[PDB]
Amino acid sequence: DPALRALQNIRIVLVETSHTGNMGSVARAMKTMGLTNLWLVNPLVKPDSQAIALAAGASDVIGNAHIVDTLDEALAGCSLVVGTSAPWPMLDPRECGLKSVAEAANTPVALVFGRERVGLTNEELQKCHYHVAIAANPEYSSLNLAMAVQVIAYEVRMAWLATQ
Amino acid sequence: DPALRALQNIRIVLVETSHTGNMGSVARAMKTMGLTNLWLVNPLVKPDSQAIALAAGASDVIGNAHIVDTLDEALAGCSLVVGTSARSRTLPWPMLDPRECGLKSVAEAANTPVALVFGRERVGLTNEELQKCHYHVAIAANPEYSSLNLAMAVQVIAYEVRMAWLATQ
Ligand SMILES: Nc1ncnc2c1ncn2[C@@H]1O[C@H](CSCC[C@H](N)C(=O)O)[C@@H](O)[C@H]1O
Ligand SMILES: Nc1ncnc2c1ncn2[C@@H]1O[C@H](CSCC[C@H](N)C(=O)O)[C@@H](O)[C@H]1O
Repeated sequence: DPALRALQNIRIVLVETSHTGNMGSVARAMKTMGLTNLWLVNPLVKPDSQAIALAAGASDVIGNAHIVDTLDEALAGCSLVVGTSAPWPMLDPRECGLKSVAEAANTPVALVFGRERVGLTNEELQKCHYHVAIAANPEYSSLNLAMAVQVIAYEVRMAWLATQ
Repeated sequence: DPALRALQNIRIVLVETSHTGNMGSVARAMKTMGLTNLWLVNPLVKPDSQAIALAAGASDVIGNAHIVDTLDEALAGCSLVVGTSARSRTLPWPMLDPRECGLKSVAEAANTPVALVFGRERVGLTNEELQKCHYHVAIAANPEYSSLNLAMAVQVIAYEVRMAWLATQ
């Protein structure tokens, strides 16, 4: 992937993921967009055969994932932290893509995703420079965790492609 | 949803979906973006408990899905048909990216039905199926690993549809 080096500094950080299936789906979503750098903060369960199954061809993303106890560990070294949630500085996914790719050229960037039902807590959201909301149906705005990663990752790759 | 009526004309058409879980996930992806009109063309098995479970709050999109025997049935009365496929040397076809597809889809759906056609897990659409489409849409991806899960591909396409709609506001 010609995009490999441009994107490798972008950390996808999953906070306290409940289901290993979603970790797998996340690794696939990432990998399709060229993202390789997965961080799991205190997952309920560590990745297992169901995560590997759903990762399929991207099981190497799982295999290389950093698993850490605390969010601060996953954010350590990042010049840009973006949290995703359905008063703070807001980006949309397209702007998040553009900003991430530009900052990732130089330094690590963290794109932080929350728990399947709860999302990110207030204390977690206050660690981010920006928040990203994916514009959605107000009747039903909650994407599946992996689907949300796919949207963000997709806009990251579009941003990279524009630099070409 | 303020988008409801502008997006109502857009049909998501899944061809021969194998796994009921994927029908549910697609229903969820669709609903979150304001799309509600799902067509299943010869599904291997009809939506069951697993579709309903993965649909979560979107089980009404499953509930209201049109199930038909032939792709032609799902395209009948559509002025624009877009199918998901990579660029092909074998069968060259005019290509959109998801962004252009959203823009074309929303412009067209303000007036007439539009069909966004997705293929089988793993293998996609046949050439005969692909020749019923005005355009093909290719999601640009990692050359080492360029196939999205069915429901993920729907999520991206639907996302670009809603972004196109949002542009109009
Ligand atoms: N509309 C949306 N915009 C941004 N992120 C979303 C989203 N829907 C889901 N997510 C991501 O998916 C995770 C699980 S959904 C958690 C509940 C709620 N939808 C929320 O966003 O807080 C979220 O923490 C977030 O990282
Ligand atoms: N990179 C991509 N671009 C467009 N659609 C894709 C895609 N990856 C997966 N899909 C969708 O998910 C379904 C199962 S995956 C099969 C991929 C298909 N053979 C192709 O070339 O596009 C496909 O039929 C398609 O609807």
